[PDB]
Parts: sequence; C-alpha cells; structure tokens
Amino acid sequence: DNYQELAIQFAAQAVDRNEIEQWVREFAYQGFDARRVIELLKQYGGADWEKDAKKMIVLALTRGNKPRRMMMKMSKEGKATVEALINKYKLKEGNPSRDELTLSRVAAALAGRTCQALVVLSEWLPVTGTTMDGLSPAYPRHMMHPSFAGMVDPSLPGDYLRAILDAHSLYLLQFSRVINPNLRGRTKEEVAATFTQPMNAAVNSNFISHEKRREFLKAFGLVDSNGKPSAAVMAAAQAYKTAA
Amino acid sequence: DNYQELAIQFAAQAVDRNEIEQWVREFAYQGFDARRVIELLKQYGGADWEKDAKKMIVLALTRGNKPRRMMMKMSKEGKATVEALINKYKLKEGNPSRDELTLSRVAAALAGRTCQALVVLSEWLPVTGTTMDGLSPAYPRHMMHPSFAGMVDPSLPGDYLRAILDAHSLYLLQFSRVINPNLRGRTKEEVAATFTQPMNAAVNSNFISHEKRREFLKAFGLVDSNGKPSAAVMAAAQAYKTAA
Amino acid sequence: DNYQELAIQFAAQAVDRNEIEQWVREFAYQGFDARRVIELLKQYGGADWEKDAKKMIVLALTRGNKPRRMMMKMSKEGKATVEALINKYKLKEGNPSRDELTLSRVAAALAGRTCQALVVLSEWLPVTGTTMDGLSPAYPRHMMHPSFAGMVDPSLPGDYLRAILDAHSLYLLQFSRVINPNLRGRTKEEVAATFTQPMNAAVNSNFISHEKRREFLKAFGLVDSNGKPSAAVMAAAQAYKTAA
Amino acid sequence: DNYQELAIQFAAQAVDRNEIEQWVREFAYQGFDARRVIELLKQYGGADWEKDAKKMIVLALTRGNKPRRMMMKMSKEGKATVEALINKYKLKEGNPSRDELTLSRVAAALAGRTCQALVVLSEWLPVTGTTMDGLSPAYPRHMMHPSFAGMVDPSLPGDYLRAILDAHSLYLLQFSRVINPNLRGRTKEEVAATFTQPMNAAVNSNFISHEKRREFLKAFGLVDSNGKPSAAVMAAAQAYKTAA
Amino acid sequence: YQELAIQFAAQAVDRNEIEQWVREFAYQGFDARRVIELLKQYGGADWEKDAKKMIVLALTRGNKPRRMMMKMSKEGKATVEALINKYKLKEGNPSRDELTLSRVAAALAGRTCQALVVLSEWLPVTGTTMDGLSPAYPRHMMHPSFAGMVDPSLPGDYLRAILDAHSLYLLQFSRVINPNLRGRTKEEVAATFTQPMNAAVNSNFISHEKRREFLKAFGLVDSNGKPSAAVMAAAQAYKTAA
RNA sequence: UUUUUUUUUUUUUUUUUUUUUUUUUUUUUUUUUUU
Repeated sequence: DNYQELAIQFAAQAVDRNEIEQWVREFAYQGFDARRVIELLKQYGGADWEKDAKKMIVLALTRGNKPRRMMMKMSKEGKATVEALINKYKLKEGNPSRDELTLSRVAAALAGRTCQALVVLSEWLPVTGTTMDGLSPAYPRHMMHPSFAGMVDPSLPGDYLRAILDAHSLYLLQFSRVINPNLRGRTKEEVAATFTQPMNAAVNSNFISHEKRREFLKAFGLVDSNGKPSAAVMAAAQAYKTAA
Repeated sequence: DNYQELAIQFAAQAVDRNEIEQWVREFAYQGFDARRVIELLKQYGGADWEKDAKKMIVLALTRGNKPRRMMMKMSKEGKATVEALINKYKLKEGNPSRDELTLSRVAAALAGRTCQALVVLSEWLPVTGTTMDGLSPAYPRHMMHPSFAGMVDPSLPGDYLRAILDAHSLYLLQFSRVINPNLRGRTKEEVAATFTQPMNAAVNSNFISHEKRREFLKAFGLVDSNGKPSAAVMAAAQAYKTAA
Repeated sequence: DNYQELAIQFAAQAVDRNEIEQWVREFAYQGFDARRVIELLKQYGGADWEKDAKKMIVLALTRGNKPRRMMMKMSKEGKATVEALINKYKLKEGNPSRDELTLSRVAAALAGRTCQALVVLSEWLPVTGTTMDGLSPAYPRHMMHPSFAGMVDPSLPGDYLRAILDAHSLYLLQFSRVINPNLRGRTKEEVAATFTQPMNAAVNSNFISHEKRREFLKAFGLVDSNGKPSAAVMAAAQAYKTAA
Repeated sequence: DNYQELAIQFAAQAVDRNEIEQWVREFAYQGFDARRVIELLKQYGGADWEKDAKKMIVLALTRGNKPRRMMMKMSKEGKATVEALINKYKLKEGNPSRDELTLSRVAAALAGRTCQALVVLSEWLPVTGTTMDGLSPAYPRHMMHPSFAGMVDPSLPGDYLRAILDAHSLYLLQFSRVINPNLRGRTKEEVAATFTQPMNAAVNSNFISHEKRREFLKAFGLVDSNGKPSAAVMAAAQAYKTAA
Repeated sequence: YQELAIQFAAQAVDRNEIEQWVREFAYQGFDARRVIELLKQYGGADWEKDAKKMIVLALTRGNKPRRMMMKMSKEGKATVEALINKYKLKEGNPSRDELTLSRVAAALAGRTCQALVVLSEWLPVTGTTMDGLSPAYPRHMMHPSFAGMVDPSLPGDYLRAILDAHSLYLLQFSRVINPNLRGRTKEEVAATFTQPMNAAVNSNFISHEKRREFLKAFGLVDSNGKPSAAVMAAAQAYKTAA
C-alpha cells in the first residue's frame, strides 16, 4: 500500500557494525592467491605437478597465456604435450575465476624458478635480452618478466627498494608495449598506470617471507648482503627515468 | 475519399491545454521510481526482502552495479549468495526498464539505511573517507554516495539547500572520476553536467515527505532544528568551488 | 547461338518516348504520401482514429519515433496505452515501407494539429522553447518540429518564402544536433544537407492546397494577409545565417 | 624421407612456356560476360526476355542495382512487376558470380538500347541532364551511364579513341561522387583509381565487333565513319581536363 | 604452499632439458617439409602436376581460393574447387597442419622463381613496372618466396646486395596487395616484410650448397658469389627510392 | 613471425529522414601475451 512507511521502517532498523563488516569480507574482491594455484596444481598433477609446472613456465614465458591458440602453430611433440596440460590441469586463457588455472598464474605463483628460467630463455621472450641491453647497460635477466615483482622484498631500505622497482619498471614498459598494441603510441605515464597496480600488489603480498625474498634477490646477484643493488640495476633505474 | 478534408477538420478541433498536459504526464520518462523498487522487492522476496536488501546495499556500495561481473572475483560463499540474488530478484546491470531491479536502484530506494551504511563502509567505497578528508575537513560520511540526493529536502532555505547540494557534489565529482576513466581529464563543469540531472531529479522527487526528509538530514547531523548545515558541510561547499 | 546478332537487333529497335515515360511513372520513388497515413489510420482506428492520433502526436513530439523503446521507461497507465497503439495501428520505428505507420509519419501527415500542439508542448520538446528563445528573439512555437515543412506554402513570394524556410532551418539545426549525436561536432552546412531534402519535399508536396496552407500560416500568425512574415520569423532567419 | 631432394627435383623440371600460359588463360579473371547475360536472359525469359529487358533498362538507370531495396518504396503496380522479375530472372544485387544476373549487367550487356533510352530518362538519372549542361555546353545524353564504355570502338584511330575516354570520364566523375558519399571529398586521381580501371576493360572487350561498334556511334551522332567527334563531343572533352 | 614453492625454486635448472622444451614448444609455423608431407598425403602421384597449377594460381590471382573461384572461367572454377576439396586448401595464415596457395608456392620456391620469368606481366607488380624502377629487374626475385632461395653463407656485402635488391620488389608488392601501406614510408613497409624474409634466408630447408647453385642457375650470382649488375642496380635503387 | 593478395563494367547515396540524455556512469587490485 504505502511504500513510504516500508522505506522509513527499514531505515529505522539499527545498523549492525559487525554484520555489515562480515558481509564486506564475504563480498570482497577475491585477489590472486598463489596458495590456491599450488593447491590446484597438486589437485590435478599430484606427483607430476613439479615436472609439468617446469614445462608450463617455459610455455608461458616464450609463447603466452592462450593455450589453444599456441597449440595450432607448434611441433607434433609440442602440440600433444600442450593439449595434455589443458585437459589435465583444466587450463584456460585470460582472467577467469579464482578456482581456474592459467599459464600466467602458474608462472606468477612459482616466481622463484620463473626468474631463473629467464637467464636461459633470454632471446625467446617478447622483449629479448639484446633489446634490453640496448636500452640499459647489461639489463638483469631475472627482472625480465612481470612475475619478478613477487620476488621483490618490501622490507628493503627506501632508495634501494625504489631503485629495484624503477629498474624492473623499465622491462614492464617495454613488455606492455609489445604484447598490447594500443600501448605503443601512449606515453610512459599511461603505460606505468597499467602495470604499477599488480606490480606493487606482488611486492606487498603475504606469499614468500621477507627473509627468503631478500635471499632470492641475493642469489640472483641483484643486491648484496646489506641490500645495495648492482651498478646495472642502478643504471637501469636512471635509464627508466630518462626514456619515455 | 478526400484526405484533404479529414486533415484540416482534425486540426480545426480545439486543443485542450489540460488533456494534452495529462497525456505528457502519462507518457513521461520513468527511469528509477522508488515505489516500484520496494513493490518488486516484496514481489520476489516476500519476508526475506529486508535481510536480502541489507546484503544488496553493502554489495552495491563496495563492489558496484554489475552483478555477474563481481560474481567472478569473489569468495565461494559470496559467489553463491550473489548468484542467488540475481536469480531471485531478477537483478540486472546498467539502466534497464522501470519494471527491472538493479543494485544501484535497490540502494537508492532504501537510501535511508544506505546513507547509514556509509559510516561503516567508509574505506570500502571507490572514494575512501580518508581521500575525502584530504579534500574537505572531515567530509560527511552520509553524503558519500549518489543515493544521498534522494534524502535532500528541497523545501530547505535557498543558501542552506545550495550548500548541501554543493557539498554532496564534491563527492559526485570525485566519484564519477574514479568509476568513469574518461571523466578524469575533463574539467569540473564537464563532470558536473553528468551528475546534476539525476541528483536534482532525486531532490525534487515525490518519494519521502519533505517533513521526514528534513528529519533524516537532522538524524545524520547534517542540518540543525531550523535547517542550517554543519561546519563540515559548509567547508565542503567552499571546497567544491575552489577545487577543479 | 550468336549473341552478337541478338544484342545489335535489340538496340536497333526504336525507343518509344511515351512507353519508357509510362514505365518511369510506374517505377517512380513512392516516398512519404500523407494520404496513405490517414487511409491507414482509418483502416486500424475507424472511429477512435481521431482521439488516438491526438495521443500519438503528443507521444512523437515529447518522446520520439521508437515506440517499444519509450514503452520501457514509462508509467503503468502510459505503457499500457502505448502498447495498445503499437498493436492496433501496427506502429513501427525508423523508415519502413510506404504501407507501414510510424509516430513521425502520423505527426507529419496530420501537420495541422501537430504545429498547434507545439504551443502547449513547448518545454517537453528535445529543444525547449526557452532554448530557442536564447538563440532567436521569441522563436515561433509552430516552427519547432520537422512536420512544419508540410505547412509551408511554396506559392509564397521569393524573399518571404526563403525567410520562413531559413527561420524553420534554425530549429532543424538545433533539433538534428540533439537527436543525432554525430551531428554535434559537424558544421552548419553538414547538418543542413541532412534535413534540406525532406524539408523541401514537404514544401513542394501535393498534399494540402496552396490556398489552405497559406491560411494555416496566417492562423498561426507567421505571415500577414499578403504574405510578409512576422518580426519573430525575420529575426530567426538572420539568426540562422549568423549561427553555426 | 629427405624432403630436401623432392623440392630440388621438382624445381629441376624445365618450365613449359606454353603449358603455364595455357593455365593462366584458364585461371584468368573473368567478370561480366555479355554473352552469358543474353544466354541467361533467354534461359529464364524465352520469348518475354526482350519486353522484360526493356523494363530492366529504366530500373537500373533511374533507381539503381539493388532490386529488393527499390521494391519497398514503389507503386502497387511497380512493386509487383519488379518482384516478378527478381523471381523469374533470379536477379541479385552488387557484383555476384558470372552465372548470376543483376540490373546493372542487363543494362550493360545490351548497352545499345541503354544509350538510346538515356535521352528519354535524362532528368531521372542520379546526375540530371541539366546538371551536366551547367558543367559542359550540352553534354551528349548517350554518354550519361557507365554502360556506354562498352560501346567505345577499340579499332577507332589513336587520338580519336583517346577523345571518347576524355569525354565519357566527365559523367563518371560526377556519377561516382553522387552514388558513393566517401568519394565526394577525395581528389580526381582517387576517383580515377576506382572508375578508369574497370572502364578500360569495358572499352577493350571481345563483345560487339570493330565494324558494328563504329556503326552504333554513327546512329547516335558522336563520331562519324572514321572517328571525328561531334560539336557537342568536342567542347565536352575540354570540360573534363578543366574540372577537378 | 610457500614452503612447496621455495622447495620447487631451489631445484637446479637443467640447461639442456629447458632448451629441449623451447625447441618442442617453438613457434615454427611453416616447416616446409610438412607442406610437401601434406601435398603427398592428399595428392600422392598427382601432387607434382597439381602443385604446378597452384604455383601459377598463387602468383597470378592470390592466396584466397574461394574468392578467386567466383570470377573465373567454367574450366578454371572447376579445377580450383577440386584443389580446395582435395588438398584441403585454406586462406590467410592458418595452423601448421593446414595448406594455403602461398605455402604451396613458398615451400616449392625452386620452380616458383622459374615460373616468374614466364608470368612476369601477370604478377600484381609487372616486369615492366619493376624495369622502370631498376634497370632490368631480376624476374626470379619478383615474389616473397625468393627469400627461401637466398644463401646466407654468402659474403657480407654480396648477401646484403641480394637482400636489398629483393626488398625493392617487397616494397612495391606490399603497397599493391595491402592498400593501407600505400601512404606509409619505406621504413614502415620494410618492418612488415623483413621478419618472414630473413626467416626464409636463415631456414634449415635447402642446403647452403644447393641454394647457391640455384642463385647461379638463375644468373643472379657468379661462381664466387658476386651478384650481377642488375641486382647491384636494384640495391642502390632500394636505398634511393621511398 | 614465407605474414599482408588488392584489383579489373566495380561502387547505386538522398527524397518527411535522423529521436539523444535524465538515482546516469560502477574503473583498477599478478591484468595485458602482440607480430
């Protein structure tokens, strides 16, 4: 009858600070959990998950995220191996649900071996090692993939942490321009806005301890015992600010 | 026979100023319409309509208006609850027909509790409470959503009414720029033109009596017994004129 | 056998000036014939055709030509009345076949009452009376619709006829820019080319005698006993040449 | 085994100058076979093919090549006659397969009666006779259609043959700009890249012998027994070069 | 799951195993051996006579077989329709397991270059058109498939001259077949054809010994490897023209 | 990334058409995988 009464009576009901906060927690934007990726890898692989993940790292770094597209233009042995992975690990393309697996997600979740693989697969990347060497004097190979952001230790000192991030952002700038054609004509600031959000999210993520993250950067020879980066890292940081 | 005669005789008929004005009222554009929203909420919900509406207000304020898009990046419990609401209340996205329900309509019809929910969900909004506090000294939390325009009493005195609308417009300026990317580069006047039409339509709407609407603004502590707005509201009106 | 012979012998046949002219008359472009619209209105309406046409004039002038689109965002009483008209008069949208009815066609056929209705529905038009008053000093309300072109008497003297057409063109310029978004950025000349063709076609149409059409313009107070237009028309004619 | 050997042995095979030239003749681009059009006209018409083809000249010269589009906006008698022809002669629109019939093809394969009919249907063309008379002093009505290019005798002497091409191109420049809106803004060279190219093939075609082609021009009154242009053809050749 | 990942990352990377994977997961997109493997699989004995028809077909008309089929003679349309059904012929750049007219001509580049001498004026860019740009342009270079006949083991300046000379046609060819490349500069057009051109030069198919013999047979280079004056003139013509 | 296959009697626009906006707009958050 009177929808006036119904609306005020609904508003008159006391707002529960805990009930509303329990809803926002439930209706929260489900972020990228590396923990779910490894949980799914074991769910489909079991024992073969480690050997198959190594194949998927190479696959994501050299070809891409679209598995049924790369399958077409591939060797007889390769096409069969890829087709098997799509059927076994229920691999998809793009950005699907949290419960789904992609080549981009495997490589990003197992960032440790992914950065090590970059030293080997330097000239098979969308942006080759020689291309990056022409922009910055001997660019770090371990920084040549968006998954490196997950290896960055945020507990690093101010200037040292900023130098690493601005050195890695040199590749991100060159990477985004290659894989996305509409970002070629746009300015540095426009490209920066596209990759800064998931980059910093990986740096400040709960996955991989601050102690082990720093050890990984030390192992790749990016920073010393204290935390001071290499001359090449510092050179790439200055190169990123000068280049557009 | 003679279509010449028929046309002139039709025109010769005296035009009734009231009959034609009664037709334009009947054939008028009916976009939102709150009475229908509550009528539809009871039509599908029945008894659960009040508890489900509380979930939908939180859902619209924190995530958005697109329900099938937010469903993808959400928790196992959350995705199921949202999927149920889309099927139960036949929830859509954007601006559909008057007979259809949207998250941005449910929140706007139950504007009473929606404005109260903003005090709790301050930092979960697209424009956080801290962001607005940096623009205006302690910005009113109840003014931090387009649905507030439906709580504005137009029977308010000239300067007092203008101050409230200019204070609320400050959020509408910051809100539109965040949710719509092409409005980021455009001027204050360009952004103003996009939100002034539905805002004033909500202020001058027949839903919620002028007596009860003023009582709601008093309850939120926006205006006093007479109608003079609070210092924080007056500071936001001056802040809207200075900022671009 | 020899298609060479067949082709020359066919061409050798003398061309009949009357037979070919009788064919072009039969294969002639049958555009908007106002006689068919009134014929169709009586075919579906019968006795109710006059009351329903009055509703359709208001409907076309205030909302538009798309009847199923306007039906969605309309009142409970309005939606039912419109839905009935689409089913009764088999109303369509856009530019269909000569045997089909559209809200524009009904309003253009019965141009006599359509121009009279404009005086009442001044602020409910896409371009309001106040908007046109800011461009030309007190713009004629009867000229504020593309159906007015059918009320223009072509037997009018040179300068007098040109003044009316240039004054009406001012609204068409403002009207086309509002209803068609791509015509907003384009020049006056570009917009002019879109409406000049159907406008002049309505002026030089066989429907409504030259004697009665001049009487209609006199009744609206656009021209005097001789044919000299009002100051309001002359000021609108000069405004069209100055504005872009 | 060794696909290296197979490829070189294939290449080692001596290329046969005649066999390859017999293939290019077989795999040659056809497009518009006037002999096939008359063959198809008799296949569907039989005895009525001559009377029906006369009706098809007007339809392509006054309305266009799209038969189902022109059918909509046509008289009760006209719509029935056109609908019958589309069903009888299996008439299509645009540029379909060699085995298909179009109104442009029926008016091009029997160009003789088409050029003779262009005198009667002068003001019903997309570019009227008066429009062409304002550009060139009394333009020959026989040249006012792309089908006239099939009458141009290739056995006519050098500059006498170059003269018809410098006269027939005056109408085609005007014609293309009217029927195609995107060609209005483009330069004379851009129009030439779309109309002079399919024109040379029409002039140099096997259909209509060298003797009969020269005879048709004498019947209209364009060039005499050798190839000297007429008084109206001489002043028109100059008009093409002057215009842009 | 952190410990699970740390344990995975610590594992020593095998330089050979990873390099054996990238070889298997390589783009390839041609093989050339696969094209002949496919041609024999559909043709058998008729594959050699049908390939000769397909070379002429690709050189004179194009790569789209169902489009050219429409505007063709009664005998021609039937022959083409048969080839599309027999060899499962497609258009554009499809999967490695698929066949196209461009691929049939590019894999059997040997006879394709020989056919150019005959089909000179039936090409998108005629022999006379190229003769007006460079003094008597080599007919064997007048097709993108020629890049597969270029011997990379050629000396520096000699190899560069051949590539510069062939690039002149590749500039004129791309501008004709692709309309949006007409207004663009030499450098913009160069970027479109340099990638598949160099890929064909550095391809494993056809030995370096036999490749040089093919260039000698066409009269492009001498016994040593020095190109003919017509080639040298086209190399300077490519640098001067835009 | 041996890609790009254009073209050649094609192309047939207008002629009472064209109907926008209004509790709208709901962006980001390991996305983007191009030749």
